[PDB]
Amino acid sequence: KETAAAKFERQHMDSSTSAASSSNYCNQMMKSRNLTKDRCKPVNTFVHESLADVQAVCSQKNVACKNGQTNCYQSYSTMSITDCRETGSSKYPNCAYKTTQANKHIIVACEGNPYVPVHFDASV
Repeated sequence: KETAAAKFERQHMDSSTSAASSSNYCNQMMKSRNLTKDRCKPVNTFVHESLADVQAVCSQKNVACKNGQTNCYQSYSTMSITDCRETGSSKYPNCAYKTTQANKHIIVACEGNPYVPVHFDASV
């Protein structure tokens, strides 16, 4: 039984690589992480930092979420991220993604106890 916290980790964490070097990164990770069942997940972000470092964001800069909520936090520093976005030729079950690597601050929504990231809001 997957919790909100577990789902965030499966969908967004990639501590095992410091960055994505291959144009094929997204294609592989999207499939490995169970993100292409029934439909191709259109957009997804992978974070190349330790789990503890991402969890620490929950006590960082409080910001408004894109939905108007107040339980969003922004990392003080930029972090290693990889953006996966479905291409214009992607067609389920043949999901195709464009891989974009960059250093951005992340914005996550936090909940519970312990207070941890449950949703990936944005990158800036």
